Amino acid sequence: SGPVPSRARVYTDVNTHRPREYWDYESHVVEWGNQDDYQLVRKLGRGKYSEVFEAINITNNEKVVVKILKPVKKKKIKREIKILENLRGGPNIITLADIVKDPVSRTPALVFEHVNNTDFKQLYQTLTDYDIRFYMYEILKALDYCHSMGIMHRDVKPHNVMIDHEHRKLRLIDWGLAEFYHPGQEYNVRVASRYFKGPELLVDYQMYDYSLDMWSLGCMLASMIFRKEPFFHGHDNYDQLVRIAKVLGTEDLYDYIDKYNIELDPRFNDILGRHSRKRWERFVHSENQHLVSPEALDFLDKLLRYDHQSRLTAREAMEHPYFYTVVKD
Ligand SMILES: COc1ccc(/N=C/c2c(O)ccc3c2oc2cc(Cl)c(O)c(Cl)c23)cc1
Repeated sequence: SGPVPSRARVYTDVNTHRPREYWDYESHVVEWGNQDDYQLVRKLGRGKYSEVFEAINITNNEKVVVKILKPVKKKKIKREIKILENLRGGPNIITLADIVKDPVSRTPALVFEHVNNTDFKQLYQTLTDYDIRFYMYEILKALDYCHSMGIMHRDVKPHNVMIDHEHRKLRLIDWGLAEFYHPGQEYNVRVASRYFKGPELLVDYQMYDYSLDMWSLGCMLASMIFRKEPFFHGHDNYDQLVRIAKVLGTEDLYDYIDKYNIELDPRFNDILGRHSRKRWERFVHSENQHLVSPEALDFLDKLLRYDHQSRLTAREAMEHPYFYTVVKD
């Protein structure tokens, strides 16, 4: 009775071999800077958990980004800080430069390196086939790094990938939903943005792992090579799974939930239907064919699999022939 357990197939026990303080973020003691070192310039955005500003370090005229955390969840605050410090210096991980106490909100304000980002809505319309492969490889470097450090991002999406296209620089940002992977642990399924939620989240399977990020990455790849953003455009979390099933088919979906002894929410009875798997060539047309190759479709197919245990890992993905044409380092 109940779901079948699952474990990551890589980096499974990295945290249990760590000192407790590495992953015990509740015990972390924050070292504070001087908030008056930074002057806010303009607000860049606001979400449920933070407000983000362009700012200047007034001690050396340096551009920085300041993320003022909202006082909603406090252990979520220590979690993000500890993860950012643990991952600092890793390939294409945003660098946390300082932590100050904002005088107005009385909450932590995170100071990050600045990236000359262009909005993905404008940038993805300009990317060549080579650019897509290049930036995909850069994202994979960041994902393999954090996974190898025992951390899943859980909010991979174009909005959380800052790209300075003039300088071909990429940073993975917003670690507010990131979590330490502990084998056998049941996690909250209310993570990631709707269009990038893995099937495991949508069927309410809690014992997921780093492979969630690889589904989200596959969703990004599909939107880039097919020029369709987002690729799976659900109107809610239930319709999101139906949209996936209209592409991947319902037979493999039922095989997936049967393998883990998962029972679908009965509200899917009236909306899921019966769908064959579609060949990826259905989504190729004159406006995206220059972005599609046999290698791209083979890669995408190995990311967008219902069974989280069957997806390519970040390291395996970097070995894929899709990246043979990319000059590295
Ligand atoms: C011209 O319009 C723009 C130019 C740059 C621009 N840069 C945002 C930016 C950054 O350069 C580094 C880190 C973050 C940024 O936004 C974030 C949000 C969250 Cl939530 C977060 O955790 C992090 Cl680390 C960052 C945003 C708009």
